[PDB]
Amino acid sequence: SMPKLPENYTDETWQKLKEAVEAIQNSTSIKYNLEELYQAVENLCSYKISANLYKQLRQICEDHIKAQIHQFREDSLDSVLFLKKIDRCWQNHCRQMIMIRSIFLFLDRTYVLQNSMLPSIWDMGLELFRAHIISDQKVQNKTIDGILLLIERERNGEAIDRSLLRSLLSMLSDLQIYQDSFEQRFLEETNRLYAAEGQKLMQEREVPEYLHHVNKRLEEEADRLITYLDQTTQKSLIATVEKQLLGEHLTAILQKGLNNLLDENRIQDLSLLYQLFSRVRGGVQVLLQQWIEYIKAFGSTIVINPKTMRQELDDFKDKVDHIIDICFLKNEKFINAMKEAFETF
Amino acid sequence: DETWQKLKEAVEAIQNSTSIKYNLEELYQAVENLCNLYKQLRQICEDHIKAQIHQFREDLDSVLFLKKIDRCWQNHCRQMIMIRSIFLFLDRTYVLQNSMLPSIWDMGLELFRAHIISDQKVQNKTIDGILLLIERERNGEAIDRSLLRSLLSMLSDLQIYQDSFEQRFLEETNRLYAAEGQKLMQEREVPEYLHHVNKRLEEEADRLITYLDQTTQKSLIATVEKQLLGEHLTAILQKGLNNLLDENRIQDLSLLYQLFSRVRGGVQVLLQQWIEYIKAFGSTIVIELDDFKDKVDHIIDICFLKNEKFINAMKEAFET
Amino acid sequence: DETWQKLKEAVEAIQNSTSIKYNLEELYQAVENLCSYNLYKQLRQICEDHIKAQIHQFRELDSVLFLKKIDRCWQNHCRQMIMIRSIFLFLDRTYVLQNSMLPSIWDMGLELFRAHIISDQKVQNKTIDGILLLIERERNGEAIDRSLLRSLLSMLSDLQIYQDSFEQRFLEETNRLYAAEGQKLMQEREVPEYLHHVNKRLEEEADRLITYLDQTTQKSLIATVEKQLLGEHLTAILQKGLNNLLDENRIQDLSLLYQLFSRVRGGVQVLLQQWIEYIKAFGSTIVINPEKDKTMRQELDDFKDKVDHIIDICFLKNEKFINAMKEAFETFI
Amino acid sequence: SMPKLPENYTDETWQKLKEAVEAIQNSTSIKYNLEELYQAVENLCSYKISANLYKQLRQICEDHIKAQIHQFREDSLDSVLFLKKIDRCWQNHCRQMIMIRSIFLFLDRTYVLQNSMLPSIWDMGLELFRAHIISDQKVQNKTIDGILLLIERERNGEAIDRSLLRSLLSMLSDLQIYQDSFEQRFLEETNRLYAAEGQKLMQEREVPEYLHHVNKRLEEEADRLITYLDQTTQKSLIATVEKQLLGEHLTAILQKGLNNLLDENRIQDLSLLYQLFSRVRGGVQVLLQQWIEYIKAFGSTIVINPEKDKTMRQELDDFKDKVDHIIDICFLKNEKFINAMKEAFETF
Repeated sequence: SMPKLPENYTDETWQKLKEAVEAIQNSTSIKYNLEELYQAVENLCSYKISANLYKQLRQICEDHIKAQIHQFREDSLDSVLFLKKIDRCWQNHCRQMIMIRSIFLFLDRTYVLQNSMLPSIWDMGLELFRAHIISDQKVQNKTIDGILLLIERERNGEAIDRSLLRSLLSMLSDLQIYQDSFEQRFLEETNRLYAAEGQKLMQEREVPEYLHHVNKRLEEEADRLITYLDQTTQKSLIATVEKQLLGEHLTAILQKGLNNLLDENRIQDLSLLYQLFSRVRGGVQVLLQQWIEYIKAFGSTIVINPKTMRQELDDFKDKVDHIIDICFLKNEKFINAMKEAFETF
Repeated sequence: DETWQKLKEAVEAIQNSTSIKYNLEELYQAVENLCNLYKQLRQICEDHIKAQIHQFREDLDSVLFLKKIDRCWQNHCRQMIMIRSIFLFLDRTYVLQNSMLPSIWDMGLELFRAHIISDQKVQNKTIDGILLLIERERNGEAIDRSLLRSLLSMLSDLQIYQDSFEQRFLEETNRLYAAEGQKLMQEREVPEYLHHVNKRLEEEADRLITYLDQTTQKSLIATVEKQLLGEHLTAILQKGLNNLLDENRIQDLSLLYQLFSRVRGGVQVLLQQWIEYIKAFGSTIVIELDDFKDKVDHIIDICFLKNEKFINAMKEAFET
Repeated sequence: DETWQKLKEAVEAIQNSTSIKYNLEELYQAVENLCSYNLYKQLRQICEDHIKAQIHQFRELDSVLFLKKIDRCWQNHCRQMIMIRSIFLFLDRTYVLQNSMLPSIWDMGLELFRAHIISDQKVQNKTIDGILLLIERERNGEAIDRSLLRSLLSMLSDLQIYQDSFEQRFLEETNRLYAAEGQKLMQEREVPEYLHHVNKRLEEEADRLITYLDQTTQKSLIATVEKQLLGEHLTAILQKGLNNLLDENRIQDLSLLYQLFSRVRGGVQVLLQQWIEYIKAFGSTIVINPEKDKTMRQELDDFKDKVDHIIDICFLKNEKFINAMKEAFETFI
Repeated sequence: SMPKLPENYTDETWQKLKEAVEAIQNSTSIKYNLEELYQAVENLCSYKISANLYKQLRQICEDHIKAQIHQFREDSLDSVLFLKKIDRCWQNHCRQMIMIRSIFLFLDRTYVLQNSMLPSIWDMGLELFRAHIISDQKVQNKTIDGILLLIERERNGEAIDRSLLRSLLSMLSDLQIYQDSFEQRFLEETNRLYAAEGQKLMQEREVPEYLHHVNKRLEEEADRLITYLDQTTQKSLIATVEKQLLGEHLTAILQKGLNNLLDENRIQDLSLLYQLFSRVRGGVQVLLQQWIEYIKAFGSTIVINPEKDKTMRQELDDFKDKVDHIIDICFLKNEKFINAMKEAFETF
């Protein structure tokens, strides 16, 4: 049993706001001065029910957003051009919703809706954009497929628009669907790519070149993470790269290349090896075991194929002490390993 | 094996609350030497937690049951904090190596959730008991708020407060206050009803501060507001507003305005009845105007906080 | 030049709440052109110019009318900044897409409002004094605009000066008011009425906290109320009222007493000790000066039943009180 | 008047806990079964005041921590060995406090201290460690100097213990002094190093090699950030590297190398150039302006000074094709460069 709103005729006040919002939506002129609109909002929450004005605004927002779906059926459109079109649609939505939020600030801030479980105006916009644009199965699949394809291209050496990618993945975070839509597939595809890369390059390249490559990839993925992914992806991503390029090959690497690195006294590469293996569960342990093996095999070759035995031992001890000192950072475990291994001969 | 056994015995001692028959240094060393160890620790943790389920089939008085859950929760926490101290090296190297395995502490929570609180019988009995204590409190009984704080806090730590407890809690609150609103609106005059509604809002604020989670705040207060005021706005004004205004009851009018201000449509419905009152009373004088204007100005000023909307309504009404 | 002017005029329209006499597309384009060929500094400056100008109205004044004027100024500021943010969204986002240390447009606005309006010593003091006065009035029974208060305190939080400006003074004033209230009402009122009052105040302050204060104030506020109304009077309360509550079997009040004392350091402990004392004294008076109309056995059973019931309902079956009671009984049974 | 605590004699109950804590502190045996200690804590909060038991525990914690300062006067000790000593001390502290926290869990969780402003047992331990060990001017300066030196060494190509560095910087975060003690100096030092590196390498190396180097450094610093620094350092750090290696040299890079990159058709390098300049305020704008200049200049030569080999229509088509291709691959089809080029073409 409500009161009559002060206005010249029924619905005058709401109409002004309807027209203002449509102007915002079509990017034309707002043909009222702003004070009048702020007042309109204040009157409509004072004499009528706030929850109703919110429903009215939600509806005209929904009508417009629903209408923006159609531009995304124009396939088979170029993948990048599609992603740009989604981004432009996202920017226009955000711009419009921020402006609407300014006009209706009183509604957002109202004491009566303190306790309401109705989303804020901004969040209401996000629900609508999620529900009607990005949740559509065809649009989502094409958007996510395009994002993943850009990352794949970059990992293969191509130049892409990282800025476009940042903007899209950031949209996915604002819509709270980054984890669901994008992240699991991204980690799946990263797992598949680096599993295959690990196995392929471990045949094609010698250990020193492989380790240099693994280091580059870890630095690259850090840079991807900093530049356009969400921080919540960091542990998973690095763990995946570490696992596929190092974890799966720890023993193979050592078997193929450790003897050569140690025989040939390759200090820089030995340092790198130790840094990389330090990143993975079991790494230093597996290294330490093969180190014991190398050291034991050398003593057997001294006693069997000796010009002087003491001198040959001293030379080896010096070389190996030095490697422990610089490449393995003075790690006591390697010193002990070595002393135990020496007692074998 | 010798080394692992020491840690196995240590952990069992922690689990049975008996003596740790090694000096701590020796244990720290044992952990450092052994760095599978995580899986071994997980397993002996799981074995013990699984074994704690059986005490909850002995059903038993609701409060005694909740205390038994709380004790089990405290012992679990205590034990896991202590295990975590001994195995700190394992936690930190797992953290220094990027592992996707949960920390020791979190591993404990998954096990407690999975084996104790997730069980349908235990969960239903725990949540039923919590809800019963709140209901009893709302009825004027004294309960152990401390027990309640501790159990709800457990539900937050296990990350199941929203799922298990909160929806049922809001359901039960909705039911209780729906029925209270209808009952007391018949039994009590408006002044006494409004005083009561104010008490309930203050009480529920207190429950919230003292033992519930902040994420329950909006929902809870909105429910109390909706059921005690929102559903009765028009009936309250019809039953009591003419008397409050005729009799110049300023304190009650202030309270009315404060309460109605909290609820959708409240001030609006009040505003409309205000216009009605002024038109009717003003019509009876014209069929003295200064005395009425003074009375009315004073109510606007004190009870309605100088609200411009009521000043305008009144000026328009006087032009009748 | 030409292009910047359009944006300067638009922003001035927003600031004076008049009409924006360009269509929005043209403005969005103007912002995009100006970044595609200092603009942030220019926008900061025209924002600052306007906000600076809003100080003058606060040199005039009734406390509530002053606070309303501050609130209006805050709402307009927010409204204007949100709208400016819409037009210049491209600038915000390509600052965010470029790693910049410059605050967002929105945050830039908050720095300016803090610096020019609320940070002024006279305006801040008058604002804080008014806020404190409204809370004091409310605590004294007066009806105030909670909505105004919520809005102003929430402004203080957005400007990140709630802890500095308001909260310490608020806790000081609360401490003072409840210290004096505790001492005054402990003289004026019997224990049952005092406890009922303390409970009301705790419920009230919970409500103030929920309704308009920041959650960070919760622990401090409730501890202060607890300390001044209960902590400072635990012994005096028991001395003045515990014998009457127990003699007269006042179960509701005993329940409340236990609930309240449970909230405070030393509370249950001091209660427990006086409980032991009561039982020893009362028990001794049964065995020494028995009532003629009961048998000795009946009198002792009656007392045991009364006491068991109090433990059970008022003290929540607390084992410590059961033990204290059994021990105490052996002093006479 | 407080009640009498159930115990055989005054202070029996507290003594058990005092001995328990000392055992924890010296890493020896806890000579009571744990149940008895848990009970002791509960009794002391039930019959006596919680706040007092907390003060007592704080004091015996403080006494021990204060005593751990002296090992850090053994200078002039090797920087790494010092840092390892600080880390060991930090681990022991943490270990001891977690275990003390287990015994006194009831005290931490008590309802009466809900409203207390007293820090949790754990946080109490952090205040004490901060106040007595890491806050000491000599210890802090040596700790921070050593951390900064390890980073500097890493940037210069040496292998360091990143794990040690992660653990120490993480301690600094737990003690809430990462921003104060470390971060401002770290950004100062990073600013100084890369300002110098930018100026030095921009003389020593041609543009292609410089850009490749800058790219490496940005990838490296990302890796440092991920591996041992706090995330709150990310924006500042990258901005600094970007500013000193690219921002300060945008014009110089283009003036030294852009004509060559374009004349010689160096597509890979042009792609990298665009990616790097895209990271910096003004980057693409400055690149766009020089692009216009190149196209006007080269086009003006393609009409005033013809080649004998082709008609000049062919020479223009060859140039258009080259330039379209660069826009397409190096500049990612950027409309701004298409327009710039069309405008520039209308000049000749």
